[PDB]
Amino acid sequence: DDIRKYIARKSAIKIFNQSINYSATKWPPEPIDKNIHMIWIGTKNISEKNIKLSIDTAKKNPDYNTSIIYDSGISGHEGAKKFMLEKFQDSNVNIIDFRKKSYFSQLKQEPSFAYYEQVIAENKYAQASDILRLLVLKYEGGIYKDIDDIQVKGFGSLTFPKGIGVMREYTAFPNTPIAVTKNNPIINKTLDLAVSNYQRGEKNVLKLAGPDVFTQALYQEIPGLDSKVLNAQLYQLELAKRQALGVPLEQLTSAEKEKINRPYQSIRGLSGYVEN
Ligand SMILES: CC(=O)N[C@H]1[C@@H](OP(=O)(O)OP(=O)(O)OC[C@H]2O[C@@H](n3ccc(=O)[nH]c3=O)[C@H](O)[C@@H]2O)O[C@H](CO)[C@@H](O)[C@@H]1O
Ligand SMILES: [Ca+2]
Repeated sequence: DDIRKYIARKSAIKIFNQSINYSATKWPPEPIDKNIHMIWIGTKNISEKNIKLSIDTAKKNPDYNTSIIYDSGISGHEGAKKFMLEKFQDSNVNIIDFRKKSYFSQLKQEPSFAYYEQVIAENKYAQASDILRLLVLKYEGGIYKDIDDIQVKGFGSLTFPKGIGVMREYTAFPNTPIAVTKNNPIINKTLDLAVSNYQRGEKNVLKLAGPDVFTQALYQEIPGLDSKVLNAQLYQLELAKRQALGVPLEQLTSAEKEKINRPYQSIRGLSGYVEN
């Protein structure tokens, strides 16, 4: 009888350790395409400050195609476009028209792009960029960066579990910078929520396609990014481990918790590359 309980416990703990060991690497990191996407749409000239930040962004990332996307479907955009072409001529920053993207014809099937056309028609360029950045990432992947952020250090070769890299939370994750694989479910979900928010006439611009919506998408697709969900998971494991050892219902070691946390900490690995 005593040998039976010893067998049952060593088998149960074996299964448990294998599961903890698997959890550390459960989502193999996926390479991010080496494109940096920045947005400057509208009719106003880019500021000399942001020209300098953008060139610095390109210099600290010589292994990347760095681009600023404008939109020729915006009335009166021509001046701003010309100014940029001349200011970035002597740099490795590429100035490109969204309308000339190879995938542009496919956007006629996107309800989110119908909303984007409404937003730019009201000259709401900052609000528009919340939708535009998701569309670019959906179709191309790569890294989206804010035009006015300082590049602290080069991105390098990035790989991320579930093909998504974000900056740690402020409770919300910022919607910049974002590193993602193309056609990523997190980006598609954010756009889906955004269509819903525009349809119902959400008036808070941040709750249309902002960090709070990006956050909801992250939590739905990867629940363990939410500390409350991850905490409930750890308590479940703590209880499962004592059940395995047949001890009354703290057993989780710091090693085991490091492994459980590893993919979710790795997703937050886009922290520290861009500032201000
Ligand atoms: C902490 C926080 O809540 N920040 C939000 C805030 O940032 P914030 O208020 O800093 O937004 P910005 O004014 O920088 O504009 C966002 C982006 O819009 C683009 N732009 C802006 C003006 C323009 O004429 N042309 C143009 O292309 C630029 O790429 C710019 O980087 O509002 C943004 C737009 O809703 C959201 O993305 C941010 O998450
Ligand atoms: Ca900004």
